Amino acid sequence: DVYAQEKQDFVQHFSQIVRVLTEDEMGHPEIGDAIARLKEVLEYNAIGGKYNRGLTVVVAFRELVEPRKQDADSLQRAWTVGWCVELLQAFFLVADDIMDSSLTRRGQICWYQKPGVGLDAINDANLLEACIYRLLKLYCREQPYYLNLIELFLQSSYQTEIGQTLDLLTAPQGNVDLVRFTEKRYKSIVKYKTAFYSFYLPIAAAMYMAGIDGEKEHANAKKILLEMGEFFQIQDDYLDLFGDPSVTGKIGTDIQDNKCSWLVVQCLQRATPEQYQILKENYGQKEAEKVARVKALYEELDLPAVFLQYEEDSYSHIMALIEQYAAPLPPAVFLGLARKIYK
Amino acid sequence: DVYAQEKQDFVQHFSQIVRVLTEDEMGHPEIGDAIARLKEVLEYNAIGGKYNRGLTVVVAFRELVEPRKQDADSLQRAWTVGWCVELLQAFFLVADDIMDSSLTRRGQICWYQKPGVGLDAINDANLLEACIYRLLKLYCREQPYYLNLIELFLQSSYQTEIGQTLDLLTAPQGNVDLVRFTEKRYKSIVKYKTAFYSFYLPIAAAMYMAGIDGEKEHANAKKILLEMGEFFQIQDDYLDLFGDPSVTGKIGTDIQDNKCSWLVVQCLQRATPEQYQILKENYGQKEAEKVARVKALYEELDLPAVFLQYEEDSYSHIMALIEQYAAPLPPAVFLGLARKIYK
Ligand SMILES: Cc1ccc(-c2cc3c(N[C@H](Cc4ccccc4)P(=O)(O)O)ncnc3s2)cc1Cl
Ligand SMILES: Cc1ccc(-c2cc3c(N[C@H](Cc4ccccc4)P(=O)(O)O)ncnc3s2)cc1Cl
Ligand SMILES: Cc1ccc(-c2cc3c(N[C@H](Cc4ccccc4)P(=O)(O)O)ncnc3s2)cc1Cl
Ligand SMILES: Cc1ccc(-c2cc3c(N[C@H](Cc4ccccc4)P(=O)(O)O)ncnc3s2)cc1Cl
Repeated sequence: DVYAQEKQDFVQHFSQIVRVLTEDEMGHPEIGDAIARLKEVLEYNAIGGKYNRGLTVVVAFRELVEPRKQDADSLQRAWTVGWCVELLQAFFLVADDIMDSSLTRRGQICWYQKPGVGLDAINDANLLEACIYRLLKLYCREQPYYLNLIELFLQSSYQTEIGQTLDLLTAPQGNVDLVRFTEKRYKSIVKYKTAFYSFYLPIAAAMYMAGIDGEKEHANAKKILLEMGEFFQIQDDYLDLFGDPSVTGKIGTDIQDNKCSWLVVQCLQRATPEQYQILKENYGQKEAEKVARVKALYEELDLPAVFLQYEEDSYSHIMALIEQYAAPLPPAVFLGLARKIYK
Repeated sequence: DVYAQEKQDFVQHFSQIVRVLTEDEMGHPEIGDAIARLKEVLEYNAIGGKYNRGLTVVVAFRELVEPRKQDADSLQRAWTVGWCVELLQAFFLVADDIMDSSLTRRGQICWYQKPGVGLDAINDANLLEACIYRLLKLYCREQPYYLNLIELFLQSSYQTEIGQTLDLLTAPQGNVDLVRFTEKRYKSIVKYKTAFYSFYLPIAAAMYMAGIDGEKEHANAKKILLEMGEFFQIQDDYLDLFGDPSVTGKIGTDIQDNKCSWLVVQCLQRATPEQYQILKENYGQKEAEKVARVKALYEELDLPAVFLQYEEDSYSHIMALIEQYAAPLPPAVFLGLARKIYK
């Protein structure tokens, strides 16, 4: 993996990301305590994922820029903008975990659940967002793509927040209503909440850093990447339930949490009224036998089969989209991602 | 008041602020529900203050720009950037109210306390922030000061978030510790949490909109405005306790809430160890006789007197700062504000 390789240089750079964000203690003694706190927030919430989103910025930059324009300072900025994507994701996660009342994240006590943090985690999350724009000013203010990157991050923020709204309206935890759980609505949530920031944002960042600022180029890439994003989340939802937990790295609570998961959406498109009721009974309760009872119903409606067929059709559709819309980017940009997620 | 006058045209523009932020329903049917929710958030959280911060943008614009360059579209943008300041403040308030566990804001149930909102208010607050940048793109993307305004709003956000951090570290509600309640520390909290966004931001916005982008100009104005901000909050703290409630428009809970208020800071600079204890006893409890007991101790240390002297010294200092640092802005820019707050 072009990823496996650059992962070292990416995580080492984090040390510097922090040094700089905390350098204004030398500036202003007054605010030191606050900066100490900011250090703690970064160290706890930005480390511990697989850094797929961040690395994608660096990998795409290497693939998009003639090697002659890849000097030490250019790579410094690719590293930094990748970290900016991870910090956006960290901001969303800290805040999503408060709102969902989640207990663990990346197999670790969620930040807001730590002794002496609680709802202070809201300000903490706001700082994480701020840090994106601090890094962009510190590393990219002199660059011709500076404004392009600010607009991208801000738009990405807005698209995600919109998705979060739509989700919260659709799945009030403590309110088992399946009538709002439709394909149209599932697709929209994924597009706004996950797909823009996870697939479009990091590639679009690399494109601007490479002098590829054209609206048609970005539209074309967007068409490919939002569809990759759709498949990714659908696979996320399949494997929450049917995923081997030692393989995935997690055990799925989507059923207990009354999620608008691809699985229930398909289940509802297929059920007879008898079956609608068994689900209406069991979907969104914590009881292990009322959760075995949905899994069994999913199984009896051969949804693992429905998924395998969707995974085949989806693979064909992505490859056609890459043929049509990749040019004049190296198809490798897209193919590298398509291989991480169809793995 | 140059304020009393333009207040009409400001509040009427809000209707349009909303129309535009909700116009992408025509764009995207999919996200309609979310946009409905966004409308509700704006209507509830942006309306109902005195719009001092927003109006200051409009008033300062009129005073700074030769009347020949004040066309219909220029005033549209002044209105919009004023609303952007109010939306920043609304974002901070919705989030601060969750973190403080406050029950009412502008004599109204805090948003997060409304049936069916709760911690969803966190995403709501994020949308309010987003809306700033949407409005700036929609009204100012073609203008030469566009980037200047994005950087200002983002920096203002960061300064405020830092202040919030410092405050939360200093005043853990449920932790009566008075040793961290020092003048140095009180001053820092005010500067970062209140003064930048409330005094510097709206004037600095008007300055950029007027082609006044120079670093020395902005430094000079900042020197005046951060000191106005310091006095404002000190008066806020005095009147929380000694303010006539029918005059102010609020009854003060600073004592119950273990706030780092100017009052306790002065109280601590003055108390004998006997008095340190009576306070250490009574500061931060909800009991009306352990709150009468602090008020009485403040009184016995003649703090209303200490304030009156501070208000005189502060007035002299601001007027000297305006003589020195106003040029080449119309001193009226500063004097109009100085009169709203020394009222
Ligand atoms: C843009 C992009 C986004 C995500 C990925 C991948 C993520 C991920 C993963 N992620 C874990 C979550 C997850 C588990 C199982 C299935 C999907 C996601 P985690 O790193 O702990 O969040 N676990 C196994 N494989 C993968 S591939 C790859 C790309 Cl190119
Ligand atoms: C860009 C790209 C995309 C996909 C692949 C391959 C994926 C895959 C696979 N994937 C399994 C699932 C799958 C079944 C059918 C069609 C695609 C994926 P899994 O390991 O469970 O994700 N199982 C056998 N063979 C393959 S080859 C290879 C590349 Cl170069
Ligand atoms: C930049 C700036 C910021 C604030 C003000 C003023 C605010 C305010 C007020 N505000 C109320 C709060 C407040 C009450 C008493 C004393 C200070 C503030 P509220 O509008 O409900 O937040 N109540 C009486 N007078 C005032 S003057 C003026 C400016 Cl020129
Ligand atoms: C720019 C400017 C600033 C201040 C003033 C004035 C304020 C004030 C006052 N203020 C009272 C308090 C005060 C006492 C001493 C010095 C300044 C303010 P209050 O209404 O309680 O805020 N009480 C009598 N007279 C005055 S004149 C006038 C302007 Cl043209």
